[PDB]
Amino acid sequence: GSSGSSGYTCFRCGKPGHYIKNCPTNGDKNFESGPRIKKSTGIPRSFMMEVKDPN
Ligand SMILES: [Zn+2]
Repeated sequence: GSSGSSGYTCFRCGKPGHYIKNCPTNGDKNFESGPRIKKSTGIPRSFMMEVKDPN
């Protein structure tokens, strides 16, 4: 879980607006997973990298 961009997000399905306790998927057998089917393209860190070098 990340802390900053957004206060918090449903740790159940991974969708904002509601909490794991108020998550809809709860009352469902077949639901989607995470944000999308795609997890990553092929990079370690694109933005997560905040490292800076003056030289
Ligand atoms: Zn949810």
